[PDB]
Amino acid sequence: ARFEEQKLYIGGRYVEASSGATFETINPANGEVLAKVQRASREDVERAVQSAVEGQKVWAAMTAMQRSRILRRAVDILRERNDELAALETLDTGKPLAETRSVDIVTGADVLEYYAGLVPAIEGEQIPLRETSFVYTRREPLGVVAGIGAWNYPVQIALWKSAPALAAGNAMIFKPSEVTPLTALKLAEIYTEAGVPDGVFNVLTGSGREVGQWLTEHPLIEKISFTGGTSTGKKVMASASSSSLKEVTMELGGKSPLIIFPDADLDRAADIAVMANFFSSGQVCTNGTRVFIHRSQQARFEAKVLERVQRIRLGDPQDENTNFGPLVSFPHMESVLGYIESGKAQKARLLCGGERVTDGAFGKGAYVAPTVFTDCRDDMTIVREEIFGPVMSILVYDDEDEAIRRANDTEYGLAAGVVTQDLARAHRAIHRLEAGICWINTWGESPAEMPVGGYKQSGVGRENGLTTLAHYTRIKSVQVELGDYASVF
Amino acid sequence: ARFEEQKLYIGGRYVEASSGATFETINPANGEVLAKVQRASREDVERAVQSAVEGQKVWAAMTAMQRSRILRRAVDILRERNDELAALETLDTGKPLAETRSVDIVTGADVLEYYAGLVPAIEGEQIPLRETSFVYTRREPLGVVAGIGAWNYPVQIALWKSAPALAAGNAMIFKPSEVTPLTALKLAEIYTEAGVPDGVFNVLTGSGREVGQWLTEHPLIEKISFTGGTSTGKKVMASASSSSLKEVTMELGGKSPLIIFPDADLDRAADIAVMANFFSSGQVCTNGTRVFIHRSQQARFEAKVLERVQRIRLGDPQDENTNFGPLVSFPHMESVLGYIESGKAQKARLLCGGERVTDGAFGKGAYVAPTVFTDCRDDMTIVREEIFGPVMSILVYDDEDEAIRRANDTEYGLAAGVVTQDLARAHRAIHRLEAGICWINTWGESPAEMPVGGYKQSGVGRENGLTTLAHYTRIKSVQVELGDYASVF
Amino acid sequence: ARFEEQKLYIGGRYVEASSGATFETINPANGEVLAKVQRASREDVERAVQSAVEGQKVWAAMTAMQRSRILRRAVDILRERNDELAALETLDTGKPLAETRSVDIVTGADVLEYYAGLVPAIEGEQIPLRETSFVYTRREPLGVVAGIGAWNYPVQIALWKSAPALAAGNAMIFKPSEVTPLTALKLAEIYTEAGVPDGVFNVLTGSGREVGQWLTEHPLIEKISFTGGTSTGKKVMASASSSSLKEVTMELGGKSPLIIFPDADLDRAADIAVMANFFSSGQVCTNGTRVFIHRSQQARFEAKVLERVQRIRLGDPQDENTNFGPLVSFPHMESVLGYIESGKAQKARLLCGGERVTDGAFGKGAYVAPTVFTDCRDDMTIVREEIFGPVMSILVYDDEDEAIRRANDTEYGLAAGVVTQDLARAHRAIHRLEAGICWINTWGESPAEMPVGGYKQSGVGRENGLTTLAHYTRIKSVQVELGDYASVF
Amino acid sequence: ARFEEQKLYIGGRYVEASSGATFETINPANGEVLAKVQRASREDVERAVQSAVEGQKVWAAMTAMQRSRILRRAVDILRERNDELAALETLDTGKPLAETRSVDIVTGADVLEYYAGLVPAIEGEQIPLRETSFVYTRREPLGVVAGIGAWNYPVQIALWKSAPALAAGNAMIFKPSEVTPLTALKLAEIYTEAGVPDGVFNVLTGSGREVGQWLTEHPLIEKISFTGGTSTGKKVMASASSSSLKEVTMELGGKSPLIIFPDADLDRAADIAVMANFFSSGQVCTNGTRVFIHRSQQARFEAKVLERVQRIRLGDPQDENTNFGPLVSFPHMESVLGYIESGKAQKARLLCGGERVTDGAFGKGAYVAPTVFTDCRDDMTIVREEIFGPVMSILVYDDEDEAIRRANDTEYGLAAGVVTQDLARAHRAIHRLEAGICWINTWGESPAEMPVGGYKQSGVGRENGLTTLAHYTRIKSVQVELGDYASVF
Ligand SMILES: NC(=O)C1=CN([C@@H]2O[C@H](COP(=O)(O)OP(=O)(O)OC[C@H]3O[C@@H](n4cnc5c(N)ncnc54)[C@H](OP(=O)(O)O)[C@@H]3O)[C@@H](O)[C@H]2O)C=CC1
Ligand SMILES: [K+]
Ligand SMILES: [K+]
Ligand SMILES: [K+]
Ligand SMILES: [K+]
Ligand SMILES: [K+]
Ligand SMILES: [K+]
Ligand SMILES: [K+]
Ligand SMILES: [K+]
Repeated sequence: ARFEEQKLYIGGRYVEASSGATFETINPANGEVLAKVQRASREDVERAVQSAVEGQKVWAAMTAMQRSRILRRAVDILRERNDELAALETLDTGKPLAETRSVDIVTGADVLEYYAGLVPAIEGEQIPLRETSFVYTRREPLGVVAGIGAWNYPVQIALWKSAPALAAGNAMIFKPSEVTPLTALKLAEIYTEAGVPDGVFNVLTGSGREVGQWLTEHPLIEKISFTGGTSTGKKVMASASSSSLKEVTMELGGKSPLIIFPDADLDRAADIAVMANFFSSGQVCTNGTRVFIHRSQQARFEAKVLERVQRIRLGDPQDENTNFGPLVSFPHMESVLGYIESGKAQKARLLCGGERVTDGAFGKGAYVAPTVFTDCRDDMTIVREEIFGPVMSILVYDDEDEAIRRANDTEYGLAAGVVTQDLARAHRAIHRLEAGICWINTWGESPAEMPVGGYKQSGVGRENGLTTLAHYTRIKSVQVELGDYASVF
Repeated sequence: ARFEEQKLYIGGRYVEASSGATFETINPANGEVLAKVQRASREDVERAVQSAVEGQKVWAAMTAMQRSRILRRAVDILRERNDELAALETLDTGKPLAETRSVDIVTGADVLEYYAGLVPAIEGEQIPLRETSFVYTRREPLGVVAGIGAWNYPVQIALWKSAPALAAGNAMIFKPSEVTPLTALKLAEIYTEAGVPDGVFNVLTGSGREVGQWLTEHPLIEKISFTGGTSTGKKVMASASSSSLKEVTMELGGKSPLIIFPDADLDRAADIAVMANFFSSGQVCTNGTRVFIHRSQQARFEAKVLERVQRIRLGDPQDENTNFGPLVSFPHMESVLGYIESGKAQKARLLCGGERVTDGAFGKGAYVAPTVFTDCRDDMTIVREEIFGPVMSILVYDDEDEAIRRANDTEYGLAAGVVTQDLARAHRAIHRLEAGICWINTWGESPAEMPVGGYKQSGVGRENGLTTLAHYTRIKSVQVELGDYASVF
Repeated sequence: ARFEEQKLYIGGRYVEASSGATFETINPANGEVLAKVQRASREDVERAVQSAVEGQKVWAAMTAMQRSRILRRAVDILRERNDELAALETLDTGKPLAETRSVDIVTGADVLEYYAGLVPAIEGEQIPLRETSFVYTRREPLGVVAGIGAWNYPVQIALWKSAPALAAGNAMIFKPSEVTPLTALKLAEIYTEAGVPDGVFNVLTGSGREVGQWLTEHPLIEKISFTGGTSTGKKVMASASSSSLKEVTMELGGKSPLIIFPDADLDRAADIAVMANFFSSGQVCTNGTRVFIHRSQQARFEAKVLERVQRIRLGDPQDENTNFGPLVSFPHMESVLGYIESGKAQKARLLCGGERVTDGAFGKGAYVAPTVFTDCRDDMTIVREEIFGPVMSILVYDDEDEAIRRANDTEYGLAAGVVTQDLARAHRAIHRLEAGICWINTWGESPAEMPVGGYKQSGVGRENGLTTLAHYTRIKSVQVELGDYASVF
Repeated sequence: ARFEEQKLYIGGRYVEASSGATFETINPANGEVLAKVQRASREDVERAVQSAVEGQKVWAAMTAMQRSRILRRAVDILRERNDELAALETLDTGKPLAETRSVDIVTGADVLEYYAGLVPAIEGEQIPLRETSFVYTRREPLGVVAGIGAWNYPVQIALWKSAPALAAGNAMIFKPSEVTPLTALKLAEIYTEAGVPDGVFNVLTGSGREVGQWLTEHPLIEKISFTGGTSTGKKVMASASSSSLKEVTMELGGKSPLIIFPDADLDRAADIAVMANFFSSGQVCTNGTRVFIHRSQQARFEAKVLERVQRIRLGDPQDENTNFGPLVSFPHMESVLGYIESGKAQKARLLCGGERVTDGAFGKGAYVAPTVFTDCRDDMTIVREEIFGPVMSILVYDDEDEAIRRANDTEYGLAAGVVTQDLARAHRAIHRLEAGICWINTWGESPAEMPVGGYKQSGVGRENGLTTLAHYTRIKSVQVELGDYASVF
């Protein structure tokens, strides 16, 4: 293995698991085994929780500004170690260094930096009832919470979940994807170095079926925050609910629509469509994988998309000139190729890619070509199902209401966007689209200030923005009676 | 039966169920059959959902102030029919006329009145990102929601659930408990009379063994609001989660602690304890059923409690002088007596009552005497488990930290209260008590402005207050890009 | 006179002034004497303050929902008497019935209705400092506040000032314009009938020089809210400041820019421009009296404006078909005619109107034709100075940045608007315009939810919206120390 | 002089004034000249305003987080240089090193640190009106604002005013008291070093009569924030109003009541009373200078206060062991000595101090002994008028309501405090006290989170907290019309 065996992180330090079992993480660029990683046992989970319990007491006992200064220090360390964390993330995900150096840690730390500044602003309410009585509310920490991470943006997700949790005075136990465990451990180190009390951010590695489930079931954990497929999200939420009525946050899948209206600049529209489909090799939940184009612009639009896709620079993620890397794993590559086959079988016209890239050294990695399908139909498998790979489906429409009805016609509802120059149409259309994340004349930007999450089966709750920080506290109302008490008895 | 057969309420009128089944509702004061009530079929749930979907569109297309005025009109009618509705609730619940006339509809209407005033204040946010881009959020209705009521406060709960839901522009399908179906049907008539559009408040009758489940599982229902026992709640929330990832609010059970500190006025403390245990014959979720008294004061406090309990006026709920009625149902009485038996069996000292009242006309009702146990211990069943009847457990303690530690030692966390004249101790203690509803020197008052709900397994989410209104909307974030768009490809 | 002598309104009824003096209010349509009106003396002011102080105590002692219900009852009476009140406002202002029946009372009552609903939502904050200390804030009533009104929307202004004041638990002493005293007194009657305690809304008539100033100087009045000209506002604000440091709201004049961009529909642009100049005979503070048109569209725009202006129905305000009435007074007409003369003398090109209309019955009143000057320049008197009459100035520009720079080149800053179909231009332009009230593709609408007020010399503070309610309370911060106090001594 | 001649700070550097005039700043501990300081001319004000206009544009064009980082860096520098800055403040004010090292910069930086974290959280609102129209508000910077400082807490005031101003994206021109100009200039250096753009924080030195007034009058300055005496505040506010209608914040004087109730611990009470009267040698605006003691406790309270005052360590502010320094200036000492004479003359009983301390080296400084008057009456000059020196007035009362009535019997209303162990009394009394800053069982703590300012003639607006940040912005409302526009013409 390229690295030494990875251990659990409990109580401000690495500790041995008690499972006697490990798993491997695999560089998707070349098949290389990067490291063996220990599997948390059930008792290791018990251990993490007890550690989390005592750590949270220390963390919550500090002042708001003390917590804020510690989180800001972590932000500083993240900025310093940006390029080094990125390089690790690139080995572990296959994502191009050009992305990991500029997006993953930068935007992960952005959210942490945002919340660090907001600790002192968490406030309750005061309500006068009458001269002899009033109420005040407190926003108290939940206590111990758990985050279960996804494999497309491992460290960013760990940051987006842990930042609000810690800022609100909680301790978090985090479980990275078994697929991408490496950077989460590094984040734990950084928190500890920043001054976060032992136990406040612990990392447990292992599978979702086991340690993931052991966390969602644990009676001492107060909330679960999950990021993954909708199918898994349902199991996780039910488990969290039926075990001990935990609060939950679910960021799940989508099949998000992008509608190009007939007055759009086609150069901008194509730039948006390719970004909404091919960044991180198509492994972004909010991707605009259903692209609606008006009949009158279909030929020009396809030509413009084609031209951009052709010049995509697929290659070794270590090469700074690469802007399109392999997929995250070989099994995931197989999944994508199956969907691609589905599209061919169902008679969608293949415009670009549509197969594995095996030339030379690429055969050793999980490379799928940037693929565009056109002449698609709403009932095709590639159009209904989330592919989570580099697969664009182009759908022609004739009028606005049709485009909107079709965009909305899905059980998903994470993101949606429109391209248009007309003031009234932009707002009108976005107001009718059933998604939590809506973009006008852009795609993919997710400011720390902007609450993001899904409508329908694409999620529950939100991340980022002031509202997310509020939902990592619980409300206690205190009624103070200053006068008499009357009893009917 | 006293009344005609009760039908379903869908689309602004009564319609015939399609189940071929009915169930009875019984006056618990005398075993009289009040009415046969039709059971919704699964196809009837579907019919109520489609009706709600169409109604919600009409409702949400009105202006905020139009919705506000309509809800304000429903409040006026409720004020007019307070006594008439109270009488009907008394028949159905066995609760004394003295209670239903001054609490149930009054405080139900209080909350509707409160939310009616707030419809025009539901706002989103606007966030500048830079000169060429900003975001704004919309707080959009969820759409169709379901409420599931409990049997202790049927109409009040229907109001507490439907008011925020409708205020926020949703339609609600409501299922009263099969034990108390009558007043919810009246509420539906009233909304229609006030101008609420057809389909916006539909009522489905049945039980948790069917229609309840059909509601929590329906794919087109976006949120479940549930009030009931913790054990049922866990089931409900799991079904709500796994079926279609619904949002949920759960108001569940409690074993709420009332700590009487040594400096307390024992007359007030006694008053608070009796109110916290015997109002609505002990059928209040937030009841203070574990009463901690300091050892130095145990003798004195037990005498003051005894004196009040002795003069409780148990009797026919129809008599205005009655302030303690029978229980809601005979099966519920059996459950309660079971617990009282447990108390005796585990050697707690019976101070008061402890049996069914069967003298004269009472033998035909479900009357359980006001019961007080003392010399209790934390491992007794009557102390760990919610009884939801007239059973107070008095527990001796020695120091402040011990009382609080014990008060907190429960999976429950609905309410908690302290009685004390000391400024510091009142706040110090209340801040350390793990409950969502905290009372200082009083008990049971639940203003429309005060968010209420449980910590731990006593609930998820809140009812009443500003925050609850927000939780009947979903957030959509809109990013408007006014400048250039940059692609890496 | 048409009506009996109008007396002061103090403490829930009419009382004789103690000045020995009166003035007359005149119908501007025909010069008819509507009423003798009493002038409040200095002692009457003192009487109204003492009344207000006592009434405020009763008002604030009520609960939030009690106040809310009384204000709602006032709304109901206003809706009932809309037409009768409009008729009176038309007599007093000369504004067409078609306007007074549908705008003045409707939108005045809209704002009262909005705030009535919000009374229970006024809340302070709670902030934990450490385990042994926290703070909570109270938003307490200011106490007694004064409103000074203007003559163009007399009752609407009285409502827009008294609604938030009373909703926040204050008492208001209101001084309507000497020019238009009649409807303010009716409002005071209506408040009383709705159940507003005696003293809570008192009305003093007289001049600004005397009674207005006595109000702004009185040591027991905590806030002044004024609507009028910028020049007068400076005096009033200085006086409120130096006397006793009162809080202030100032709604003043403007010279608001309307920018029509080259991609605008010119029919919509012309509709907007005429509505923004000729409603209430040009006597609206937020009027868009500087209208910027691109050089390439000048001729077509003028033709469209001219076509609409030609069909304006100047006439007797009592006639329902009239949509353009006389000005409020003969002296105000003289002022407006002076500006019109200035425009001719400085060589602006007269497109429409530009003179008094004296034909037939119009000679009895103060009627100025709707007037349009074009080929204007920035340095012209009519372009620099608020005219407050029916005088539109059309200005030609060549580029967007030029238009915006010129629109901002003024000491005023009340309103601004753009007409454009382009998404990016609409927001970009509005964001750069230095005014508090900004309209895109519309003009003049002022929803109860929307904070309105001026930038620069056009105002201080705001009216309407959530923010305004807050500004009629004062913040008290309360720190509770629960632990030890330390002294350096 | 001890230091070189101090110049103006404009555009991120020192520049020569153009008045040709200087003034001296004097160490009050020994009468020695610390520095000659330049007087800004009228043209220097203009220069500073132009500098600020251009600076503000650079500042506002950065992103929220960029501003946040810059201010956080300033905080870091201020922490590094705490002792050095404290030493300069001690020279300039005469305040003990023990105070300045732990209070002045510490709490100045706290507030800056607080606001730096809140920059990204400044948001507007979004309000839907109907399907075809919505509004959003923007909270835009005011632009250029001016702060005018007092002499008791020079650098802390400069920080409390500049922090929210800059955090909200404004440029501030600041004018320190002529009495204490030194630390403000240092602050400007630190802001520049931290990366604040040139012009964003400019410092002009001179007299309030001249430069101060030139700032309140300048047409381009949008807001004045002032701290000082009520009498001066009125003139400043009048000038800011009549010149260009500026927005204002005024933090003025007071005669704040401290009410010791009979159940209070007299040791704590005495500790609080002395701290509320003798910290910073009595030069604290919020000082509890009227101390109310129940008659039954007068003798004992006097004893306890006497014992504490006698051990007060008056001496050289350079001595770490000194905790009571000289007054800020010789003319100020003279004023205080006058008030003390008045006290003696009006027959209040002198319990302590009551004269200048001239022993040894003290005769070269402006030392007044800690002074306690008892047997005071409400009509005594020392009880009615703010002394702003080390003079406590003890007042006896017989009942709660009398004490509260007398506490409120003043045109002032800055602070108030009660001492009591009773829950009800604590909150009940404080809710009835007419002051903006209320303390229970403590005094003097002013956390960044807590809004502080005066009722009545003690102030306008507030500083710190979340509310203050809002008030360094102006609200712009934007209505977007997406549908048709209707004209009556
Ligand atoms: N990055 C983004 O923008 C968004 C990504 N998405 C989604 O995530 C997906 C990709 O992940 P996918 O391969 O489907 O894996 P899953 O969605 O099944 O897993 C997500 C996480 O949950 C864990 N998990 C799996 N089963 C359970 C369980 N039964 N109980 C508790 N935890 C469990 C997994 O652990 P392990 O895999 O280690 O066993 C993994 O850490 C896509 O659906 C994508 O839409 C969703 C949210 C954010
Ligand atoms: K990997
Ligand atoms: K959902
Ligand atoms: K029943
Ligand atoms: K819970
Ligand atoms: K008139
Ligand atoms: K202004
Ligand atoms: K000095
Ligand atoms: K004031």
